[PDB]
Amino acid sequence: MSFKFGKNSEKQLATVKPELQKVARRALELSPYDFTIVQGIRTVAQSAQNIANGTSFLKDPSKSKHITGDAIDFAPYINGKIDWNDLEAFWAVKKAFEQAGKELGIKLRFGADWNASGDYHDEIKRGTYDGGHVELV
Ligand SMILES: [Ca+2]
Ligand SMILES: [Zn+2]
Repeated sequence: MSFKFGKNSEKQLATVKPELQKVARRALELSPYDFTIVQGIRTVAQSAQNIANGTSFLKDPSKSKHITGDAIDFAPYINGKIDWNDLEAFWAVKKAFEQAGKELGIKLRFGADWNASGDYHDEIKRGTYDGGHVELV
């Protein structure tokens, strides 16, 4: 008796090899509100074609770029459709992720609060939540 992400949306988080796939899916299993992933991490199929030379521009960076395999941009979905009006609805969906890592035992962090994101009250008007970017520990 739980929601689920679309075929194109689920494939985004389902393409991740990290534990993120857990907090992502498990979220809907431990979250009051509904939500779906839109942006997903890339793979060699994207990095290789991009450069194609052993990427000699890096040595051991962080998970900043989605090419690292850790990162997902979701959005607050309501009534089976994206919702940018229900502000509070985003609150319950925010902890939805950090709430999963608790039972999973893993740690993860996402960006979508004035704390650093700069804002999370009117940013939704952008149509992309100007955030909702999570990342596994
Ligand atoms: Ca933030
Ligand atoms: Zn992003």
